Amino acid sequence: AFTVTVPKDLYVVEYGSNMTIECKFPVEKQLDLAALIVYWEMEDKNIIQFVHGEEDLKVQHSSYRQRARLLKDQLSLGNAALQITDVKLQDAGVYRCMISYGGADYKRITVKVNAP
Repeated sequence: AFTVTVPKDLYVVEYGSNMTIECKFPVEKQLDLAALIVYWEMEDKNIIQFVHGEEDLKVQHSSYRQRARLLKDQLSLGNAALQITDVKLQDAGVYRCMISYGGADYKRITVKVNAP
């Protein structure tokens, strides 16, 4: 069965530093962009909506604009890493990594932001 794995389910970050949360899914021999769907969220805010090789920055939440990017250099390695810059207190919460690639699964990651 298709399975999504996360090496860490809890991230502790400093105020104002950068953070890259990892989320892995199996890729065998090559990546078919037409069959991959990646979705990142927190609470109910849209962060990443990567549907068949394209992203839509209009549906993205305003709180993560110009601060969030999906590292495409590791999608071929089976790593859909979400990087958020200049972490603020509002970035603390439970993040969900939902991936659809020849199957479906999702995982949770808890992020705690230290006070400045």
